[PDB]
Amino acid sequence: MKIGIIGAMEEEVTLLRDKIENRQTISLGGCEIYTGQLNGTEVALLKSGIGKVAAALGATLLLEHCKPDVIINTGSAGGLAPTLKVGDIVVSDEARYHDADVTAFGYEYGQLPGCPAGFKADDKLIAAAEACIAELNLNAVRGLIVSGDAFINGSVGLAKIRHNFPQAIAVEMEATAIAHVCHNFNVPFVVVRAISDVADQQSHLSFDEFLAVAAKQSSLMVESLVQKLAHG
Amino acid sequence: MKIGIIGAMEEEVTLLRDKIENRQTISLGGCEIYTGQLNGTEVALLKSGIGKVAAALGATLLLEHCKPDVIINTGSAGGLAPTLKVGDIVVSDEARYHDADVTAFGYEYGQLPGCPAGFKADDKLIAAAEACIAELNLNAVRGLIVSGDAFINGSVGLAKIRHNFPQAIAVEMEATAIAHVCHNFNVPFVVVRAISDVADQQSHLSFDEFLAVAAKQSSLMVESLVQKLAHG
Repeated sequence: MKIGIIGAMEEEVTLLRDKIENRQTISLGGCEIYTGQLNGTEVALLKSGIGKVAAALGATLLLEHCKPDVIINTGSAGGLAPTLKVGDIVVSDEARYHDADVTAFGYEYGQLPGCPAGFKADDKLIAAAEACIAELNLNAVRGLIVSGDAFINGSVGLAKIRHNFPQAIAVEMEATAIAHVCHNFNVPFVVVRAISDVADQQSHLSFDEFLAVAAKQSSLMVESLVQKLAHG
Repeated sequence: MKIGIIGAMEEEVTLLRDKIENRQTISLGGCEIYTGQLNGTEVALLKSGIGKVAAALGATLLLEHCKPDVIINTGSAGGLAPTLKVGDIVVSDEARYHDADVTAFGYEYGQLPGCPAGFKADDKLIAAAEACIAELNLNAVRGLIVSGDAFINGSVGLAKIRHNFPQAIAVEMEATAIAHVCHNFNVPFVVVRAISDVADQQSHLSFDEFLAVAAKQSSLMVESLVQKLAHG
């Protein structure tokens, strides 16, 4: 089994990269992919770019070149549900674009032609992620994550998303693009995002302080999840 | 010299594919790429999917696998400038996302981190396209094309685009994503789009009737442009 890992947090990628044995570096289309073994398990590691196209570009290169059996995609996101707390770990049951709209042609809002309206994470990968997260004393919340190229941090944009996706609990800029690529390659995936801030709530930590803690926690979670998916 | 061709119009792709000599078909990530020679010139041909991620996925596979020296990207688009006429051929001087926004972090509207705010088509490819278009008695209009995953066909969405991009003259759903991928691979490109309808103007032809004519015209234009870039 080969596990593909795509992470948004720079420090998490560095920490994981330094743990890879027999490490090789592939440079393509402006991206760097690290391959080798993480505690004996074959892995392919990439830092995702910002925005849908950049994430899709990298995910496509990783899938085509390395052909992993599953993908673990990590990062951070803004929380949309009031009950979320900074530091919660949202685990995707599905991912949808909040800025795709061809409803004029009969498609569901957020859905693009040729794709499911929502891209579904793999049941087994979800279960494994939740077990690893809980084992690390973190709080997993399963739910819908929406992605778009417009950064959300205002009342208007926030209102639009809640109107279009009442069940969305987290928002960021790359998850759905990565899920979409995985879907086109028929590769099972799971998306995980540490919540950095919660809508309508003043955050105590600065993004930098959040990242210093979340990136380390996330790298350990990934290392545990890689092991779990390899040897149960 | 190897020329990559990515077209949105199904009939144009079929017409060009049937002209390819020594044709081979590559199937990857759910895409089909046709390679061989078009009148003696090496080409790599792909039909683009709908939306930014789908187009990026295919463009990435074509560039990585075939490594063309330049990219010609064709299709149709809605015209934003009142002076445009259905059937005009817009030639991109640059492409920008109309739905990307990280201005909160100091970037220009439409720009994503790590990229130019606008992706610039190659001067020489632009000149060549315009010469081929005029030679075929078509009308080339050089200008900015904006792309987004929300199909535009209302007064509100239209107003937003004109506000954010006063100089935008055409809008569609894939051009900028393809330009973005080309940019990351450092591959020169030119984007061309036949205008199917003009903002605030009732179209006489149905999209289907437009396509039947434009797809044929576009395939001939591409065949001429491929020749021109090969032997002047």
